[PDB]
Formats: sequence, structure tokens, C-alpha cells
Amino acid sequence: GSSGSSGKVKERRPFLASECTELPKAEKWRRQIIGEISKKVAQIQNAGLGEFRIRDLNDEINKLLREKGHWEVRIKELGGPDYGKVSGPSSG
Repeated sequence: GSSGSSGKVKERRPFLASECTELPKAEKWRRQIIGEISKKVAQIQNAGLGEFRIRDLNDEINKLLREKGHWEVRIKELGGPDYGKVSGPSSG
């Protein structure tokens, strides 16, 4: 027989796109961020939670986007598809 089992607990995304030396890993960390941004965009579009709230949200929105610019791009620099290059002008 042989050993091979997975799916025992969720994984915590890193902080340095460089640390993740996995091409197929940066492809999943980029999509996970997109879902977060949207979920937040809604609360903001509502404009019925209160300045204090809107501020907290918008604040994260950027923090979430910045991460994407590194992932979506880090995936291309690793040898995969380009998600950041297309989005916006050329940088780097």
C-alpha cells in the first residue's frame, strides 16, 4: 500500500507572493481574494451601514486589491497565465 490523504483543514494564505513558490498555488490565492473584494464592494454600494462601516470596508478593499496585483502577476512571472498584466498598463 501507499500513503496519500488530503483535506483535513483549510490553508492560510501567505503574505509574500514570493514565498509561495507554487504556480498552481498562486492561481487559487488570486481567486480567493476576488471573492472577498466583491463581498465588500456590496456593503459599500449599499451606503446604509454608516460612515464608520463604509470606512472600514473601503479600507480593506484596497488592501485586498493590492494583494491581487501581486498574485495575478506573480502567477505570470512564475510561468503561468497573466491576470494582472492585462488589467491595466505595463508595470515592472
